[PDB]
Amino acid sequence: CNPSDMSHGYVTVKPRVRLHFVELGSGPAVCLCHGFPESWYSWRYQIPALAQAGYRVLAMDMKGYGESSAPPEIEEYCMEVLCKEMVTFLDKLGLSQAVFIGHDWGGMLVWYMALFYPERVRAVASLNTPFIPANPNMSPLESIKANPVFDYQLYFQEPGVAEAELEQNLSRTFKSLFRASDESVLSMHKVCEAGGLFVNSPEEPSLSRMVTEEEIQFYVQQFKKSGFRGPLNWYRNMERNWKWACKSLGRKILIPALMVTAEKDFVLVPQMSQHMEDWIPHLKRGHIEDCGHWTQMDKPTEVNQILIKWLDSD
Amino acid sequence: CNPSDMSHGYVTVKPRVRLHFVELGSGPAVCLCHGFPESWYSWRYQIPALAQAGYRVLAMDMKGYGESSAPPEIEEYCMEVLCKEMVTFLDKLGLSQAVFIGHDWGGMLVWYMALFYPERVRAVASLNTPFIPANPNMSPLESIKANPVFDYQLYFQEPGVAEAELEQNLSRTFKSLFRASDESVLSMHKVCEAGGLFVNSPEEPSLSRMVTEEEIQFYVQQFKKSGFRGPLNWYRNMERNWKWACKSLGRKILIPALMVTAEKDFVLVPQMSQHMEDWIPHLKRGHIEDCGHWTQMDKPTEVNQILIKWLDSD
Ligand SMILES: N#Cc1ccc(C(=O)N[C@H]2C[C@@H]2c2ccccc2)cc1
Ligand SMILES: N#Cc1ccc(C(=O)N[C@H]2C[C@@H]2c2ccccc2)cc1
Repeated sequence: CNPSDMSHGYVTVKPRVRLHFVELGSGPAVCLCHGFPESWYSWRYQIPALAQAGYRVLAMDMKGYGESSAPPEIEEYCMEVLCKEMVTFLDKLGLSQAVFIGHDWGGMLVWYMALFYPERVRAVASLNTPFIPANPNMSPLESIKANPVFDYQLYFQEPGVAEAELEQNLSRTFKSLFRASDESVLSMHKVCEAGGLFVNSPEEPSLSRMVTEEEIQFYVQQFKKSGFRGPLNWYRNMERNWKWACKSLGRKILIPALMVTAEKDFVLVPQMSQHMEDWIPHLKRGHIEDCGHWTQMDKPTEVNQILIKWLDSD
Repeated sequence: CNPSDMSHGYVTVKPRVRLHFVELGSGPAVCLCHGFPESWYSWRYQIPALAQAGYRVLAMDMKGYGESSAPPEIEEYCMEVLCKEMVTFLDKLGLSQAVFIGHDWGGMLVWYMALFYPERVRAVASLNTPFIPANPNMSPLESIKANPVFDYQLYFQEPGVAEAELEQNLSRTFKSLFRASDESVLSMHKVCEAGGLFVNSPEEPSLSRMVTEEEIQFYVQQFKKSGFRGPLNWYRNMERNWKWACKSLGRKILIPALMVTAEKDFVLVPQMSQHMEDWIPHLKRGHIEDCGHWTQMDKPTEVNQILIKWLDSD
């Protein structure tokens, strides 16, 4: 995928903040929302496929990333603020609605969009990220003690720490992260007592089967502008996000919905989604075998097929 | 229009040539192409109305203007090059077809788009500018010599001359130009003899009833970036344009088409369009009474009515 061959759009959603996106195709608007720590470019395989399938694709740089604004303040990346900005995005583009498709943190965003702004969301799809109604009893910090696979999230809390490690060597960062599950050089059991995320992983990791050197270098260039502060801030609003989700928990998602699970995502595990039909009875599903966290990159053909089928039906 | 309330798009059509556009709405793509010496902003009254009517509007800064590239070479602004660029624009955006609507020089462009690239043009509409097939006998230079109302065109030929006069005082330039026909302060009949287009006209023109100070100052700010060289270059390719037009070999335009005439446009007079049905069988027509050259600004309600009716039927 060549960026200069793409149409680049820019929408100021408030004085300090503009969102960049890439746009391809004609037809119903489909807004793609990437996760951490990614880019509009993580959708490179879906963009032309969806456009060819008859859709107008808007692939975002989410707030904090690429050519979009990345203010430093933690509170600029709470879900409530992020969602209101996506609604302003649609307004300024003159879109009454769009289909929203998200992955990872972008998947959490699209569920909140469907929940609090159903009038603006035609249909909702998430890759890897389940939708669980807020639990009125437990805080999100309490859920890390119950579920220890999210211990790296505690490491991500302290401003400056994860940033310094992830920005030290961008090429090594992206090569370490973007790998098939069987190629993985990272463990999520205890990270901050271990000293850091990369402490015991190769200084010059090999290039994963999933990615070329050229694709890795694109991410490198992108993260040179703002680095990891904005992206990491997405993790630093757990209590605010929890309190906002609580303001909804009575109401239901009534729009068409798709939950796509990845067999080998060891952080956002397929089973984390098991009882979603209890609160979304009309929920459709996709499941991808031999697929790690980096779904769109790991199994693009399978992602394309699942999304196009669902888009063309419900 | 508030420009910062708009989505701004950018497409690289050649390594060093970028086209800027404003985008609003969902539905079939409608590409608006302004004239001399104007802006995407000349479509300000049409953009929201067309979007509200169910269309996805892409209002261009044409090559040489605003935030689009403005290379200095005369040859970069021949109709053949400008048209091929607009096809590349469509390619990069992933648009198989768009409706093209032009005014003035943008009107000439959309006629050539419909003529040489009908497969990319869903339907074509021109404000003021007729389509008359190239005459293989008479040169464009000989035709300017016949009708004395195009003397300003000769004055526009030598590079540097008209630029220095139009750039001298941008505010006076736009206030002198953008006026209703009954308000006009300019000698279009004879310009080159006098030594100036504004030589006789008021040093401090009043504000036409058509425009506010705020609107005039927008054009002033746009023309600060690249000035008048690019815009004037559109006029400096008469022989090349004629040679390209002859390559059509008397082929017809077979797609849906609309010709809108303006009663009080004294440069692009309604009679200049009178025999157009002979080379465009199906041609539909609109006509606006009490309308001077600056059609979109002069009679925006009538323009909107005419265009929406035509779009919805054809
Ligand atoms: N709701 C929700 C939600 C969304 C996203 C994540 C998340 O953390 N994603 C993982 C892949 C990224 C990661 C982890 C560790 C190092 C580098 C990247 C956790 C919870
Ligand atoms: N085909 C064709 C074609 C297109 C455009 C024109 C043209 O000249 N437009 C006029 C309005 C602009 C103008 C003229 C003089 C001073 C300032 C602006 C003439 C022929």
